[PDB]
Amino acid sequence: GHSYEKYNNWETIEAWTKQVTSENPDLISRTAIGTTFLGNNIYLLKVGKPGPNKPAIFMDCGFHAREWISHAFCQWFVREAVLTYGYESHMTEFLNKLDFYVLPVLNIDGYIYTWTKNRMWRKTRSTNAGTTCIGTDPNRNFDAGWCTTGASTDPCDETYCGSAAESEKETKALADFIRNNLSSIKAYLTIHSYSQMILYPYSYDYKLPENNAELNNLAKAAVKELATLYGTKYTYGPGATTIYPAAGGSDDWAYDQGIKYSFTFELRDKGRYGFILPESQIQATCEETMLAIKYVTNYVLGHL
Ligand SMILES: [Zn+2]
Ligand SMILES: [Zn+2]
Ligand SMILES: [Zn+2]
Ligand SMILES: [Zn+2]
Ligand SMILES: [Zn+2]
Ligand SMILES: [Zn+2]
Ligand SMILES: [Zn+2]
Repeated sequence: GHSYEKYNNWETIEAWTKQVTSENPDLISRTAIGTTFLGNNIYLLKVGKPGPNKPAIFMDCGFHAREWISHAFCQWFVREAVLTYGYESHMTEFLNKLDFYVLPVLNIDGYIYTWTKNRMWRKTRSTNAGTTCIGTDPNRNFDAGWCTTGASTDPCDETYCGSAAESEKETKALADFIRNNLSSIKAYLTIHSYSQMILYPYSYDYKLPENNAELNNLAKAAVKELATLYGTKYTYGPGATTIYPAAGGSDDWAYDQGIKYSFTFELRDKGRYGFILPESQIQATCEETMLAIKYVTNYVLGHL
């Protein structure tokens, strides 16, 4: 009983990954890149018309269990690609010329827990030595200024950095996939909520990427494009001064591997509903975010 305009549980999204692949075999393939702490397959969709030597854009959602609009977004992106391929010139050119690796839910165990026990859960569901407190913050678990600022060393805290960089099965699987595909992957996009921001490196220190002007200009134009649809206002800039310093983030790590276009999206809203954004806003949030994602995709494609 899947719908793009409601929040779907993991059983439903998993079945949707299978069915959307089966329904669109010329555009979609599915693999598992690893398993979670609890042993769930971490699915990944490769969305694109087959072709030789294609560059790729990588996008994940659901790092943080309670940010349900993020998981809804990766499904909407796939929805748009299959619906509009052949009809909308830009999306058709994108899928012909590049592949999108779309990882609909990274932290599946945390996501299941938000549906079964605790809506506001954030972290993974792995155990920690020496305590009964559960979970690591996956966006503090990457090898990027690991565990130095804006991350906690206490396993009982919501930004706990873990026992070591890539200690979590899930972040190890994502980092391994990106390392193994680094020559093809030209951009990295990671979808969170909330607060209406487009962020780029760096978050782990107050320092700026070599191509800061190019990123700043791109984030500025992407926010402008997003606002065209409903007037929704986003801010943008380097993470440490745009939202807060935070070490161990996947976007900073990906950028440090050489992926020059690396962005975090924090979708709606600005706190009225916060993480419990109602289903009635799924459509408007996804459609306007599609504009920014297609803007960024067009830029990447035009500047290879
Ligand atoms: Zn459906
Ligand atoms: Zn169907
Ligand atoms: Zn299953
Ligand atoms: Zn063109
Ligand atoms: Zn988040
Ligand atoms: Zn957030
Ligand atoms: Zn649409």
